[PDB]
Amino acid sequence: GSEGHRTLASTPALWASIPCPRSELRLDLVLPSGQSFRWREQSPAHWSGVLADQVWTLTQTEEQLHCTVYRSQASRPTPDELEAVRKYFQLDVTLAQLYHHWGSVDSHFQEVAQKFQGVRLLRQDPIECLFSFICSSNNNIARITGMVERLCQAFGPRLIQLDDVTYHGFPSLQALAGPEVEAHLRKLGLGYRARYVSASARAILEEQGGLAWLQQLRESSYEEAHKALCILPGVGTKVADCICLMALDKPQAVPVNVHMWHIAQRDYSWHPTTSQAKGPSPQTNKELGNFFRSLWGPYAGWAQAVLFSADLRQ
DNA sequence: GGTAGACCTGGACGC
DNA sequence: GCGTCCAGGTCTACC
Ligand SMILES: [Ca+2]
Repeated sequence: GSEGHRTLASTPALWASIPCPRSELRLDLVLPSGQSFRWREQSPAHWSGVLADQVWTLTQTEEQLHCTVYRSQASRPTPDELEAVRKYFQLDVTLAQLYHHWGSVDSHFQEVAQKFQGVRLLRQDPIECLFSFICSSNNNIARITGMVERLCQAFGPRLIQLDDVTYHGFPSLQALAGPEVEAHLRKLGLGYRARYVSASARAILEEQGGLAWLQQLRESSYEEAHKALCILPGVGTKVADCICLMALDKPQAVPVNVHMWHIAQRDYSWHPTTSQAKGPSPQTNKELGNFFRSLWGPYAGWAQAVLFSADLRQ
């Protein structure tokens, strides 16, 4: 009863709600779609993970987003804790307004948006987001979710244990940068990315200013940021893009990869024009990103999230 | 300045 | 049941 993961039904007094219609958010369409790989649907409709150094369980009803946090006596979340949630989901941004705009300038989006409401963007933590997507290159969401889990168990701060699951906070830069980490990561199966993680942790700390440098980009231009990030080992244009979009507040950043090419080609009959190649190339990718930008606007990145999400559901 | 592979890993085809 | 193909790409020789 008081043990294991909570459920709205079983521990009523331990939950608190945030006004939020499904139309403005769909947990099942956001949390497992590859923005963040730290959420797991332990119970049906209930998602658990680490949000702001604490473990939470989220679930929703037609017009409410019910929350519950595990920290010392169990109690409903506090208004300030609850704000951590609203901030993480950027609830101030009205998906309805965005969806409307995109829908009016793109008949196709209109078409797709009907069956996929509530796809918004999470505003993630720089570090967690940087190393997660570093693990994402040339890989699939299932493996990624796995690696990121082991990485946190191995180098993350132990939070709490629910049932047979022990939650860890995301590793710090110091930890990731530690002696012999690459070896360890390699045993955890991070593949050739083991080195990217280690190399980047050190690069950030031992030659870029450390955590502050990174957090500084959140105020720099998408241009600056994307530029700055590519410096890092394992970080290219696409990865630098996912990070700008989901952690650095650059909503026009449009991650381009095979997924987007399939979307572009199949639903827009898109082709590179001012580019040499016919297929994916650094020059063609940039073009595609620009295409989607001029199509959707300042929040092109968010619109991208909507389709990319629906492309995983194909 | 732009290309063509090589690449950890492991579930998904297809022979 | 065994070799391709592919997944939230990046990095590196090479013409
Ligand atoms: Ca590939």
